[PDB]
Amino acid sequence: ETTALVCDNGSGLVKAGFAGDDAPRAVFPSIVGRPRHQGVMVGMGQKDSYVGDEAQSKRGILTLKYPIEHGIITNWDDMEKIWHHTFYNELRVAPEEHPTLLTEAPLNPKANREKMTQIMFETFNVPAMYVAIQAVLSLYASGRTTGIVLDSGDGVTHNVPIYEGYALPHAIMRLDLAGRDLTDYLMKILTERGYSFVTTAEREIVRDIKEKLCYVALDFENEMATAASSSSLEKSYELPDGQVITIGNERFRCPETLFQPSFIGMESAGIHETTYNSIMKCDIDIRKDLYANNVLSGGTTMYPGIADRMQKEITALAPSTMKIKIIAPPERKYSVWIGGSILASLSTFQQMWISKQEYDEAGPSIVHRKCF
Amino acid sequence: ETTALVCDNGSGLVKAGFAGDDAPRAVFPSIVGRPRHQGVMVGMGQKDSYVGDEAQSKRGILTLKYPIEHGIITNWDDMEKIWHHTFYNELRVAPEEHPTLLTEAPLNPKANREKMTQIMFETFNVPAMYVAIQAVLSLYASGRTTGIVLDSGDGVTHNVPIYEGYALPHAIMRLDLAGRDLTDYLMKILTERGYSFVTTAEREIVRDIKEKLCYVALDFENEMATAASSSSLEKSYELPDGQVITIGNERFRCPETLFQPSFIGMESAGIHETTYNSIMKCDIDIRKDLYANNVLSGGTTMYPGIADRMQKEITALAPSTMKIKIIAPPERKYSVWIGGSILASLSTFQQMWISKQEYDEAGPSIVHRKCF
Amino acid sequence: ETTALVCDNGSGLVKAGFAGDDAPRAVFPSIVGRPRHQGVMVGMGQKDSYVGDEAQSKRGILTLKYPIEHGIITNWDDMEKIWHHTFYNELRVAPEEHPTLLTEAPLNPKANREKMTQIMFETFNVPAMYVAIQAVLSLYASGRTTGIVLDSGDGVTHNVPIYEGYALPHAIMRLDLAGRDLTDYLMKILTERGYSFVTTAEREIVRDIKEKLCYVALDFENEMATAASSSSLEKSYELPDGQVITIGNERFRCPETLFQPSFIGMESAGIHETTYNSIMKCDIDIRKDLYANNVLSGGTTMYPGIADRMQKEITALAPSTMKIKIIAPPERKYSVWIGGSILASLSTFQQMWISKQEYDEAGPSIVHRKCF
Ligand SMILES: Nc1ncnc2c1ncn2[C@@H]1O[C@H](COP(=O)(O)OP(=O)(O)O)[C@@H](O)[C@H]1O
Ligand SMILES: Nc1ncnc2c1ncn2[C@@H]1O[C@H](COP(=O)(O)OP(=O)(O)O)[C@@H](O)[C@H]1O
Ligand SMILES: Nc1ncnc2c1ncn2[C@@H]1O[C@H](COP(=O)(O)OP(=O)(O)O)[C@@H](O)[C@H]1O
Ligand SMILES: [Mg+2]
Ligand SMILES: [Mg+2]
Ligand SMILES: [Mg+2]
Repeated sequence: ETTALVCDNGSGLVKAGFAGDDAPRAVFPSIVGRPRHQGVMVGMGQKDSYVGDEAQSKRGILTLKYPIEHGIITNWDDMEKIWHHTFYNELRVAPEEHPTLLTEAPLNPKANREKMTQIMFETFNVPAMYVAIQAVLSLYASGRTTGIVLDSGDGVTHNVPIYEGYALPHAIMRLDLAGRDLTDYLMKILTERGYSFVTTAEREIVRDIKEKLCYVALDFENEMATAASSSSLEKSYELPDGQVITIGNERFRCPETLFQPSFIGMESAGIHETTYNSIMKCDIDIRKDLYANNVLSGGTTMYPGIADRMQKEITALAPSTMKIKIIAPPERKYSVWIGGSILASLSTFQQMWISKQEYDEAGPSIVHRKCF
Repeated sequence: ETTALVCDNGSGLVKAGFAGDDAPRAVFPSIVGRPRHQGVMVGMGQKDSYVGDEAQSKRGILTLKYPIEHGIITNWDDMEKIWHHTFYNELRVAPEEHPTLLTEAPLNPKANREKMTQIMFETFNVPAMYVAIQAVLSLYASGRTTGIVLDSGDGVTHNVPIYEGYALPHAIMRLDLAGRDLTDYLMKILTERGYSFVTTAEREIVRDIKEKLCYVALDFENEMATAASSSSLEKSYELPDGQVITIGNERFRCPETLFQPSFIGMESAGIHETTYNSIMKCDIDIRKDLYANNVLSGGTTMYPGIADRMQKEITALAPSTMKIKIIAPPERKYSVWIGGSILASLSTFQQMWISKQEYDEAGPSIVHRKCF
Repeated sequence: ETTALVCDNGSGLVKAGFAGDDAPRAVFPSIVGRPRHQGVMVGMGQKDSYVGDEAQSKRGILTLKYPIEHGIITNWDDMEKIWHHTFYNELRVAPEEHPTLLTEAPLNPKANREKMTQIMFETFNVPAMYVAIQAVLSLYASGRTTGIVLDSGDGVTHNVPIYEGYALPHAIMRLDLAGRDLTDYLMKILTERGYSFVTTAEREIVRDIKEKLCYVALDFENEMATAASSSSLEKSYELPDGQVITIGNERFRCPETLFQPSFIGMESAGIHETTYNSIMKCDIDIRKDLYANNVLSGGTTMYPGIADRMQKEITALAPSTMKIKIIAPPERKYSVWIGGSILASLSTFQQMWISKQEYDEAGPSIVHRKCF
């Protein structure tokens, strides 16, 4: 088919569309909800479960459950239902007349890819498919060849150093600190002021609060000293019922745990330290082009002032002679999808799909020896 | 053809050009590298190998390999690739419409010259060719007729005593100490300060450090005593990644192993003793002109103060009545190519080529009987 | 004193004892852990740090840090604490009334030895001391005089060719691939099955499973083909919490990085190839005894079937006429300590110590001129 489906499936969001476009047409949260109450009324549609915005609208009754956890798929029936919703009820295109493109984080269990390709070749009967790393697709979107990518989505944060068309597999780091931990920490620290949120429906509200009211502080101690005279930092948010919530230092305390994982109990290095270490694991004469090309991807990298603090933190480690620049495109959120769409439409790539006949003979193990 | 090709082919560098000029136009390292990594990106030219500066600029990915070792050519396909790069992509001239001149170190395996002739007559279809010793060409460059030449390049160091128009083949010495062992010894003793270099790419960095930061000391014990108060000898170098490396007595410890091969494990004599022994092997009535005419050639002899120490070392052995003079032209590096260009353009030499029809009947054995 | 301490200090383990014995009485891991948590309870022992087994038993709380990295001591205070624990709280012997013997890998920074002497002479006030290479001590333990020793410990692997009482310093090779890289690679490849270990307390568990469940395969591709029908290779291990972990081809995949360093990205040759190159670096008339005397030392050389593969690989390189034998004593781990104890008790060696009055005049620089 001339147009191929590219369906990026992250840990928190589902973004799908067609190859060759610029922005996806189908974007929605990747949750599945089920009723947990009596259901006295008769004659109303007794749907077993709701997926996507249909569940986000009635979360008040349901019990939302994310099928993807830290990139790992736990419940596969929910994943099949979500894929069905993307293919039929959201994109209105049959899957057996188009090839599909998939994304999956590096350093992941091998059974995940085999089960993904088995599902897509059995329950959907697609003609071809291909799985690609998020970081290489994000680099494809930026129209570059050398540099490192810090992809920070909802479940995993990882780095992939890429030189002029070549990848270094030994320098690929991966830490399991992501947006879900940020939301959990915000929920935990919001009880100091008195506001308590427990259920998944309230977890969605806390995530919404984090999305549009939190910023990264360039300096932490100075900002804390400024917030000590709590006059110019407190904002307000509106609850669905009508109550007003005010927060102070939690605007910058919550996003700082990326740079200081010790706050949430993890013993590890911050994102700046991880990317510096990933730089240092490469050769010596290719470190300059990595320093000069720092690409920010993912949805968690949209906090205001993140780049201005990352530059200072990395400069504090790198030698003074080198110059440091981080790339902050205005379209961080859909960079992986844009790169996948660009790769799918390329005329060179169309000979590296996985045809149905090849899987019929090589079996599900074809992904490991044909995709990476 | 009025203008003949002269492509001097040393063990470390390739310098090619046109007969009749003063300096070669094509000079570049003689290395061939190959990728060793994944190659995940598509659409970028997947070249199998890179030759010359194209590989020197990307050494960070490849694994560089010198095809010529101690003057002995081990891999012939790499040599064919090197010659192809010299002729087509760097000199922009056809090889089948020009005659070529080649150089090789004396006391060499007989297979090398016949293989070179066969390759040049089969894969390139040259009309004529000729092979000559480096030392005699270096003598030609200086415009002299009597004297000895110490050629010290990258793989071999040798001597050729020459009286008026005649050569003494029994007095030709050859020791296998050259620049490569110098870089290896510098790498070995550079670990004392903590800096460790292992791979080939770092070997090039160490070679660059040696080329512009090492000098020959007139006295060794006095210089070591001076460096004991390590204040006035330390310098600094800038690594590609930005780190600063400082070295002390390693500036003069490394170049001395030419005068003292016992440091690097070999139980032989130094270059001064080698040239003195080569002088003494000739007749008695021709020694004075040899003492008065000492010609220094090659790239290894570019260390500052080498002539001042060689003069003292040779004088300490020779009888006090005789006078010692060593010539150190500002253009040691390209003396062999200059002499080759001078000889090629000479009208007398135009009868000592090797015609293609001569090779068609004599076979590859014509070189041994028509070149030396 | 009649009895002298021989306190061997490797990069992963500390083994100390008394001269004249057969096995050391003091063996413990060389780690220093510090608390990282609140410490709400009052009245309990608030020790700043724990050393040795006292920290190995409470790793669940602490953050262990190795003071020695690749033979180089980075943090000197931790080394002082470890030596204090070794002398007082584990051996119960005052250090000022006994002489001590130390070991250190070759081709090491010069500051290391002099700082070690300075520590031992200022902050312990020992009467005399001496440092020695591990390989020569391992040869001493075996009761031989000619042969090469491949010492493979935790941080460094090195070779020392030894003829009849003489050492060839130009043939000493050293690669930085050792057990720590083995553990890191095992951690990296253990995540394919789903199990992920990140913390140092989990690094200890990974080292433990590596120690007693991994073996070296004689043939790699045949073993992979056998493991394809994964029935007869899988084993089971018990993590402390209670779960079960089972692995397949990881039993032999990780050991093999000694022979194929390209798996971990390093551009070097295998240990067999480094040993062969070190053999070929010597003279021609001494290679026979080196071939006929191969001594294995270190703790990394205890993988089952290592000798059966090393002998095959070495025979595949050496000429067929020569016979190859490899010594695999049942006491590889403590061979260095045994050799040190043997040498310390020797009567001839008694005149080669470093007296305190000599250090008071010559200074810390006496080690370089009186030890090697
Ligand atoms: N404007 C924003 N400000 C702060 N955080 C955001 C914003 N938009 C999204 N996020 C965070 O990004 C996460 C979603 O990342 P996502 O784009 O789904 O990555 P992926 O598609 O790779 O899973 C959410 O958990 C949310 O907390
Ligand atoms: N300026 C310099 N100072 C010191 N050594 C040099 C310098 N330039 C070149 N060399 C040494 O000379 C070697 C190259 O010699 P080269 O001119 O290629 O001889 P040939 O052409 O006969 O091979 C290099 O290995 C390098 O170590
Ligand atoms: N039984 C065993 N099997 C496999 N590996 C082992 C075994 N015992 C120890 N090791 C390895 O040896 C290393 C320790 O070496 P060690 O004896 O400390 O050398 P050194 O004392 O010279 O530092 C550890 O990293 C461990 O992985
Ligand atoms: Mg993403
Ligand atoms: Mg030369
Ligand atoms: Mg050891």
